[PDB]
Amino acid sequence: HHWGYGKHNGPEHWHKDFPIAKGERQSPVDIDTHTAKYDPSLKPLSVSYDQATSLRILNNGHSFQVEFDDSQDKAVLKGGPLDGTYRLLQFHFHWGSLDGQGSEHTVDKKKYAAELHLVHWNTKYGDVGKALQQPDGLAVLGIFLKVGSAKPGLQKVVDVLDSIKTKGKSADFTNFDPRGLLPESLDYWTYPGSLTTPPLAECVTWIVLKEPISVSSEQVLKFRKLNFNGEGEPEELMVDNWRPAQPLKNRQIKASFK
Ligand SMILES: CCCCNC(=O)c1cc(S(N)(=O)=O)c(Cl)cc1SC1CCCCC1
Ligand SMILES: [Zn+2]
Repeated sequence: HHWGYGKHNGPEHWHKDFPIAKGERQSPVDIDTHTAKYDPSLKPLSVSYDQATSLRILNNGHSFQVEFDDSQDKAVLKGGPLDGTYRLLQFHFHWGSLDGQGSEHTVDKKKYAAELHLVHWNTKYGDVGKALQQPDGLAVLGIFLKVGSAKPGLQKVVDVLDSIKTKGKSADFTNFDPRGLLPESLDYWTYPGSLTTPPLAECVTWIVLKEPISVSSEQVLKFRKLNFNGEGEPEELMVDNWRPAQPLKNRQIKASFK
């Protein structure tokens, strides 16, 4: 009876195995755009992904993830609200069964069809397992997806999903450029938060871009064809793999823009 996203094992149940689920800096949150404070001392985000080395794509049973070589500074996030250098580990998505849901963060209670998370770890901690134990260990760049025109840079990901349909399947996935998933603007909101999946560790500086990317209805349909189950098990479509907004508590969301 491991955690997941169903009625019997979904977000309302996670606190029993992961008590931090009810902690003081949980994610995601609703971004109330009128309450976020413009902070003129926030720096522009520096996304340096020119030397990114993608390695593999994996269906982990909760999402799918594209993994990168993070054994040297090849794909790094710096600047913005961060101190020092964060290496890209992997990206993955959360999505819904319908286009009016699927994002984890919300903006003035608006849900997007999906959310992309680019997960990075602070190099000062040496490895991601150590970074998970630190309040400034991770930084996640979150990007909303709306349905409209296709995102050309997402198509190589979509096209290989059939080969990783079920839990535990992986494929080689080299030469993928994550720059092709970014919107034009790097304007963002930021707040201190957590993983949105177990173990829900409170180690994340969230950087959520204000501009969504557009994907097509056919791209998100391919996400919804993936399975939570492993091969040869009863089919359970991987949809609605999102945690809903958690209490902001004693936190301020800061905007990089006016
Ligand atoms: C048990 C893993 C289930 C799937 N979760 C993730 O892949 C994941 C999601 C987020 S999120 N939705 O906040 O961006 C983040 Cl920040 C880190 C990780 S992978 C991380 C898990 C703990 C061990 C180190 C890698
Ligand atoms: Zn995520």
